Amino acid sequence: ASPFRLASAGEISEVQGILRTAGLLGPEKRIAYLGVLDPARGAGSEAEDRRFRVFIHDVSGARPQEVTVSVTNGTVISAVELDTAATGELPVLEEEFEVVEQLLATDERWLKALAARNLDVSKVRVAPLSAGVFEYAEERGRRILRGLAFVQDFPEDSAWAHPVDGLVAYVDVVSKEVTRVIDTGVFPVPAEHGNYTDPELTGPLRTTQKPISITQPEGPSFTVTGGNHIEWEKWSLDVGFDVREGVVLHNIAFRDGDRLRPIINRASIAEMVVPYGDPSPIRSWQNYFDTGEYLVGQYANSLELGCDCLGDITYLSPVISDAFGNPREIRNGICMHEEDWGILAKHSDLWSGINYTRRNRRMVISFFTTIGNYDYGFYWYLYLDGTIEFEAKATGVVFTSAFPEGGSDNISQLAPGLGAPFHQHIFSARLDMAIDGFTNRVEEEDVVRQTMGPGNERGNAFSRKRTVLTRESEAVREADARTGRTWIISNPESKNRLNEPVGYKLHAHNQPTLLADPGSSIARRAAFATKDLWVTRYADDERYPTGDFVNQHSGGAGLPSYIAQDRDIDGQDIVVWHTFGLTHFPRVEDWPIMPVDTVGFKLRPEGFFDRSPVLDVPAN
Amino acid sequence: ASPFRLASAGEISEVQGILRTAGLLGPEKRIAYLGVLDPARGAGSEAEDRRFRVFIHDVSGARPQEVTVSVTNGTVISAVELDTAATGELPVLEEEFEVVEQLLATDERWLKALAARNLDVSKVRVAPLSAGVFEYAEERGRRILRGLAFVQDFPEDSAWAHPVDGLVAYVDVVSKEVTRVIDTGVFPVPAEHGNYTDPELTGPLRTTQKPISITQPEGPSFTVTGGNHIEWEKWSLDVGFDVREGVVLHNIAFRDGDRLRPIINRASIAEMVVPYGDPSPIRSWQNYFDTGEYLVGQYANSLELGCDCLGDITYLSPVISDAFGNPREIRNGICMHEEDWGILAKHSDLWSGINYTRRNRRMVISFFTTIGNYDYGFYWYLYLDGTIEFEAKATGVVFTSAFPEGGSDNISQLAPGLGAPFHQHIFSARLDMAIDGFTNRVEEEDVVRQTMGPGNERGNAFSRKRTVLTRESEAVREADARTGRTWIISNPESKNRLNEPVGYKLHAHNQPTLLADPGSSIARRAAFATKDLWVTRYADDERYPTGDFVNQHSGGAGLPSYIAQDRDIDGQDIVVWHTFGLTHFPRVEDWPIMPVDTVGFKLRPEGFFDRSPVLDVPAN
Ligand SMILES: [Cu+2]
Ligand SMILES: [Cu+2]
Repeated sequence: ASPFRLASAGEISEVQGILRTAGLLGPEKRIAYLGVLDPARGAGSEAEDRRFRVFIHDVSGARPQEVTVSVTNGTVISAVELDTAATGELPVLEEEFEVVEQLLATDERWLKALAARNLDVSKVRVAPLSAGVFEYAEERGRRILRGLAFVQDFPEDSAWAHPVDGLVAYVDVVSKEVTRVIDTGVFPVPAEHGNYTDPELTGPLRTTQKPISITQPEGPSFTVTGGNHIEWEKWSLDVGFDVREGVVLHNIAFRDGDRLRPIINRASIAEMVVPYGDPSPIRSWQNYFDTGEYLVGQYANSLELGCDCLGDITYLSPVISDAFGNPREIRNGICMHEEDWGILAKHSDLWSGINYTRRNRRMVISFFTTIGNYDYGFYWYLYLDGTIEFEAKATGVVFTSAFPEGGSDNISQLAPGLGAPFHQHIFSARLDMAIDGFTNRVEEEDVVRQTMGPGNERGNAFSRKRTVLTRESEAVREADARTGRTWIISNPESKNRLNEPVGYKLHAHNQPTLLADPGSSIARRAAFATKDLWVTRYADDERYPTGDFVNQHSGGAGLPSYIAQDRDIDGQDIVVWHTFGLTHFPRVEDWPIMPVDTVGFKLRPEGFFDRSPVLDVPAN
Repeated sequence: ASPFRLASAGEISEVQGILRTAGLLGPEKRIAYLGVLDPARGAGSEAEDRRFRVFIHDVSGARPQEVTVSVTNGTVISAVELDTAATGELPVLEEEFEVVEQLLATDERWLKALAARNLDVSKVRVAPLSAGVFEYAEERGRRILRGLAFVQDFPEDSAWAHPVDGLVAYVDVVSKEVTRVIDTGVFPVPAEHGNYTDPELTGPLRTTQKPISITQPEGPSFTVTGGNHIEWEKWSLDVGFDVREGVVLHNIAFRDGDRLRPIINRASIAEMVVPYGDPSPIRSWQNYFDTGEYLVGQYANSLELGCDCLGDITYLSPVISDAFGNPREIRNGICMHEEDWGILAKHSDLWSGINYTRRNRRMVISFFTTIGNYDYGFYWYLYLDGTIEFEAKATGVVFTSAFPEGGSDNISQLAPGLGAPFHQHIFSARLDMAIDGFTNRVEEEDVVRQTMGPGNERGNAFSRKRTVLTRESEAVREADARTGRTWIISNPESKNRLNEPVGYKLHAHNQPTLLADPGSSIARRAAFATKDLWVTRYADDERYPTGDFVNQHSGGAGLPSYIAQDRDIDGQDIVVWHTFGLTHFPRVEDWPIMPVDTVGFKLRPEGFFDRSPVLDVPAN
């Protein structure tokens, strides 16, 4: 019954039928993106209109289309031809991954480059990398991927240990032509393998690790009804899944006594950018938007019990569409479990003689995705005390290059002759706020140091100041760790028993934002990543900080375009976009496969409750 | 056999015998501090000299003494009379806690102040607060505590809910005189109780939490030999305990193949300061050094299985001396266990077809201490991948005041009429570094942004720079979160297989440091807390960032005194002191007992290993 249920196999089939019947899905067509649309503001219209948005690629070269279907009434609502030279190409198709390698295996420039290196073309793998927008005027309106090559000594060899430097090719995947091959020169191919399952590398495995058994003999404290509605320790929410964004949290709310109080209307990681800081022309174009360009949801892993998720695990298996409109199930694609989280509260009082201790717990919702050499885990946590936290776990295999003779300022050496360019992984959290409802405002809170003098005779005083962000034109904010800067999202029309607005505080990690020059191409296309915090007025079509079609878009779409409307945000339906990420200078310990590193953010209540919300937690 | 074993009951008894026999411990004497001394640099002298340092208070008013004993040869090594007016008073004695309240219960100014408020003196509790050094010239050389009063309606009432504002008294605890009583005016006493076990406040307890069972059916993967020597997953260390510092880690080292490689010689939280930012003369003097002034080790909790520590717990029960030299055991004062820590490393490769997943684990060493209204957990974690992390968990009951009518800039309101002054909790980690041995150096590493131009034509390049700290006079460093500033501790004479110095990277949280005016008294006494990172040359007597006698010392001792020697630190036996802490603007949710908040730091290897050190972790 819930308009927020996961798409089913049946719904995607019905979308396939509707598109076919309408003549929109013939044999030369491909679904580049399919996803359910959220209900509009005001679901008072009884019975839901389950609508779906679709991007349809045309392999014969005709113009792509954006189509919206209503599977409830079984009709096409709208269909728009897209001009990709203006508004960006469609997301990369999975079936275009291999096209880059097979085209190059019969191009004479590529074979010439490999012959110069004594490389067997049947051992050379080519990574299908997104192209971006640079100084190649001929790439306008064309669907282009770029190729970087890695040698694979045998079918189970880790190709990342053998980068083929000085060589890159550009490929038109629709007309199937190799547009350019660039050969800046010969670099030795690093010969050491990086096979982390080879006993020569690993040595004998440890026998010292004894098991840890985490069980819940009575089962878990949460309940799933309606496929994806979660109730856990006063928390209530719906777990969605989008092939582009991955796991989406809807209707996050908290049962405060008898009233169900909204906190967040919709939470997602709406974009991901990985810019590389190597100035070598072989890689200076290299940036990936894994979310916008590749869609991280469609690369979700199946997570195995006792390996990926440990404990009493409840699984969800989301359904997505393949390139032809057939439903594809991602088995065990989402993990949900609760886990112990140490001491929640503790005091032993000298005067009353009472000793008090309570344990904390958190609810975990996670999925893991793989894009080429990179693996990323997305973790949402809910805590007993009302804290909401997001954590990204970055692992996998670092992207490699040759290590130049005589060193580099932008590459680190992991192995003889083997380099790993410097880069960042930068995320955009989109938080459609609904703190006790939709009348919200954002305040910037700074620590205030005070001077020794009258009224502060001992020089011990300090304070704070809050600055209300009133219009979008003033709501592009920078971190300031030195003054403890945080941001408070409050509802000015909902007060707690002390007559103050209820609120939640956003705690950032204050990592560096985008390091690229502000005149570069990537600063233009990843403009959200240049600032820590943006606030916009809610609007149905403003969904991604980079716009709808990120692939090969020239820049400026998304957030800097939304912000320019200078709308009123002081007590309105607002959206918070938080940029955060990792700056990765690769270390020897990241090789041949890298241990997890993390980054994220959290929100804690700030006078949302009338007292501590965990006074009713038992002792156990 | 280990010189690093915990002091036993027998050793403390023998110290009591030695002091008595030497005439140093008659009936008017009190042990204010007793602790084992670490071995000197160069333990090549066979058979250890177990030595103990003692501070002896004299209740009759004679000068205190610092005494060092050798329990191996059963002799006093040295005994120094202390001039406390010059070098600071001894740590607060536990038996002086109640003296402040009992003296005031018969002083006529105090009874007059209570009668004006209609308060029954038998219901008024008085907190024994350290005095600091301010503008009261008569306090020089005297042992003084300050008193703030809280009303307790019944023996099990939480007194913190009823602060008696506008009233403070100073008390000479040796001569047992009340030196001053100050009454700035009458504030209503907040009447709402804060009894978090009263069913009226809590409501009915939740019944929705089902159990989580964490067991190790084969027992734990670590082993304890010799009382306190830990071996776990290639880590090796000794767990010490000092009545002042609490848990101390010694000889942290890592088994890299067949060689045991040192990382840290000694790790401790060497000081703790809690400054208050309320300018009201009733509290503008209020700062506590819980470590230096009260000794947090002697207030360690006994931790209960399944409440404080959950899982297969191994306990240590350290032994300390009471005020008369009798051994006192802190039963279950230290918890040690391993716990699951999610994914360690993960990759699914498209080209080789290999899917790889490994779990992370961490070793936990923790104790919990209670000082008055505050409770703090100290957690040391060791990870499979060589990461070392420290985490402080702050909880307990906030320190309260009246909330003035018409508001405050330095106090937040938690309940009608109930205020909680702004304050910080600031820690000093002392890390006696030994990265592959004792020849170490510290580099400051900043991100370097690069300008669009020749050699960087696309404006994507970025880099880093490392600045070697060579003399102590240049080794007082500030955080800079904006440029990703970190610090690397390396051994310039120990290289990895890539011929680079082996190293460890210190990752700070970049929270604000001390906010008080730089001319204030607390900026003088807590000078370490004004900067993020200090590096000194090792010396046996430079142990605390505040000096040996913090109680009522006028300032400047410790780190600014050590730094002035301007010693050479480029490739030497060095010590790293990291300041970090929380700035606490209390929230309604912190009342009536506050959920844990955390802060800390971590160190990760930086080219210490020749590749990932967890290639040999099995699948399980
Ligand atoms: Cu990376
Ligand atoms: Cu606090």
